[PDB]
Amino acid sequence: SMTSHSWLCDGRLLCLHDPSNKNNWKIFRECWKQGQPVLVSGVHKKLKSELWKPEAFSQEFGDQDVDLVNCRNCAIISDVKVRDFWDGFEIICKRLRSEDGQPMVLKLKDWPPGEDFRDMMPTRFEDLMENLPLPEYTKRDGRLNLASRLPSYFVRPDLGPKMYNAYGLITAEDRRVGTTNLHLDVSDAVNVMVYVGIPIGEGAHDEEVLKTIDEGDADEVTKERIHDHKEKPGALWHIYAAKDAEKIRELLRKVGEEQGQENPPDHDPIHDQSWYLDQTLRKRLYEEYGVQGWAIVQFLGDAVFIPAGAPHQVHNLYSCIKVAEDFVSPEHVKHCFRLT
Ligand SMILES: [Cl-]
Ligand SMILES: [Cl-]
Ligand SMILES: [Cl-]
Ligand SMILES: [Cl-]
Ligand SMILES: [Mn+2]
Repeated sequence: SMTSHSWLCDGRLLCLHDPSNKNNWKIFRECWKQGQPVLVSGVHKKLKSELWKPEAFSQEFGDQDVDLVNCRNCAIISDVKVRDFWDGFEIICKRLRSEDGQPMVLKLKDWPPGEDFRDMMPTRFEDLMENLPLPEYTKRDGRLNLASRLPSYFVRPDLGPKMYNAYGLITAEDRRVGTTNLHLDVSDAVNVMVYVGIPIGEGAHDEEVLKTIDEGDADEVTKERIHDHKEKPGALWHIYAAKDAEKIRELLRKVGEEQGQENPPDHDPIHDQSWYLDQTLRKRLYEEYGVQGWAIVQFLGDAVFIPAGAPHQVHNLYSCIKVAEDFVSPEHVKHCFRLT
């Protein structure tokens, strides 16, 4: 049966099933006020699928100059063509190689650059913005988005959306690496998975993905979306409540010291965006500091809602295209205020 919603993370995460249900706000706002993330499924069924393919981005924009990041060692690959990234998105035989002769796991940095998405891709802009869930919160002029209504005493988000494009992590060693390291944002955000590319050449890579989800602490209902419904999993997230951010900073200062980093007692390991919490570190956070988070698998067409102030990290299972929009809900406006 069609149903309005269900629960993940053993009841701790709301999952809305109909992205355009006009009554979603009633269920959403109860969870959102408590500082929780929310998942909305099915957004891919609302979009023009031909606008979100890697081959179309390579054909239309392939001659632009860009920088990449090597996800395994954070090395910057400077001033290459964006087709050099797109043409290896799914075909492993076409990826840029490290010295060891292995194909690299790459992230496309700051593309489209700054606030230029709308100018560069006006048809993609319209398709996304007209189909975002919880539109009173998420549209630029929504009634419950305070972004355009606040004075300079508040940090306001840039004009969006922002595209996040990166290959999937592959090996057992890659299990400890982030696509996006642990960080927090002073605005709210909605992050939509618009394409998942499952490769070929080294295709048969299905089983290290299951051990990553299992060891990542994914709940039993989330494991059923793979095995029972054959949906395409894109990325494993860990999200922590904003109230737990200082306890996470205490753990990371202790670990940085144990690893011989030489840091002042007040430095901010979350703002530095230098850490990925692997299975060892997530268990230490729980046991030693009493902090529990949310382990979320984002499938094709899932929209993840990330509360302002909430520390979060992302680990791509397969090659992903994500598009995100920032907003300022009244529930979380305290996180962007510049005083006390
Ligand atoms: Cl809060
Ligand atoms: Cl476009
Ligand atoms: Cl709404
Ligand atoms: Cl990062
Ligand atoms: Mn973020």
